[PDB]
Amino acid sequence: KTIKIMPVGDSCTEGMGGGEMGSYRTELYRLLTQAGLSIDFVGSQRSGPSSLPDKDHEGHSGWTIPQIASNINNWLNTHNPDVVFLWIGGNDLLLNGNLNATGLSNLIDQIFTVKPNVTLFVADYYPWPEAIKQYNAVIPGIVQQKANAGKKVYFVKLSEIQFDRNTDISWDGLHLSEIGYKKIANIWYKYTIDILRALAG
Amino acid sequence: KTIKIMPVGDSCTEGMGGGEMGSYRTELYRLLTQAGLSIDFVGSQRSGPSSLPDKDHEGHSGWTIPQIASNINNWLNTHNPDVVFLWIGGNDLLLNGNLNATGLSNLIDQIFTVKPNVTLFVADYYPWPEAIKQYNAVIPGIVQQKANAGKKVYFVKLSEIQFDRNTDISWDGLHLSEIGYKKIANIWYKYTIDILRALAG
Ligand SMILES: [Ca+2]
Ligand SMILES: [Ca+2]
Repeated sequence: KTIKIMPVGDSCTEGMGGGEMGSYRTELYRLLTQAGLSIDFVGSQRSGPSSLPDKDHEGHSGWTIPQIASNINNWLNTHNPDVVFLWIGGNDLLLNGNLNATGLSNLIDQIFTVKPNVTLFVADYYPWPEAIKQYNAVIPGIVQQKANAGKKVYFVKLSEIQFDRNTDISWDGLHLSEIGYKKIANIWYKYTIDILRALAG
Repeated sequence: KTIKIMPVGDSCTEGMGGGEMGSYRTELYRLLTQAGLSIDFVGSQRSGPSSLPDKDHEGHSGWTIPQIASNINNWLNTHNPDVVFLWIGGNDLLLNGNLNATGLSNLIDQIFTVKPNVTLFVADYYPWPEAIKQYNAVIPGIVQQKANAGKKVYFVKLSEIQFDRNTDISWDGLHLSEIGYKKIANIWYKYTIDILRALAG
């Protein structure tokens, strides 16, 4: 079965930094395809290097949780994904001075309200800037609460990256380099492959 | 008549910096629509803020003249634009150490070979980094040579921007801010509106 996956997020999903606006999608598409899966990335945005065959996504540079929440019902209905890769909330902290634990929790609930049968992955951030660790701390507990209730939501610990600022951060000093995005892609793979293979089988 | 316009370029067209990957397209779409024109931006990329109704383009962050040349025949045939807004070559200088006057000249010729009836606008750059001025210098003469021969190619002097590094450059120190992109949009408008109104009428 072809699996429709909607990458939803901020500039880390749209792909600012290195990698020609492919984010982790370039390498992850490779890994999932090599694993024998048929993947359709879905979303209305389109960006990436020439090498990425499927450049569709819902990554929006600059966006916060409530901005995603304001539009995601439409995106879900338009694209009807089987799986959502959600990576969001850094801008709530860094742009809005909000640790938005409640917003994230509510957004997860909202996604399942609109698409009850979807499988949802929720990521934390690589540890840069240092301040983001404060937000990373709250995410595993939020996800675990929903999972314990029977929701198909799973945590992707991107913060387990073997982080090296001299290789993994782009020329802009904030966003990931191509190498950093490859490391991130490998962590998505680690945390998603077994569930994806089950959905495909 | 609806005018199909294909924005072709590098990160300055894709929209790195400020403005949520809308580049000059956000403000220029407004200005052209306010002027009474029906504009369809065309291209396979899609990015921009929620406010931009038409987010299609062929801006590719990181790309050089030969990379554009390698693919533009396909883009032209796929999208069949009436007008091309070409803004390219900064990366040839800054990434490849090539002042690519010959590449630009050949790319202009190539565009008309594939689409003889197209109208082409060719831009120089805002003067940042300082080094880009060396490339800006060569562009007007290349365009004028082709125009004198009867080609529908026109120079857009983006370098006439009233440049203020404290307002016009984004947090990354290289790409334009939202304000900078608005200034650029106004210069595109200045140099294109009369020709566009004629094409529409
Ligand atoms: Ca797709
Ligand atoms: Ca369009």
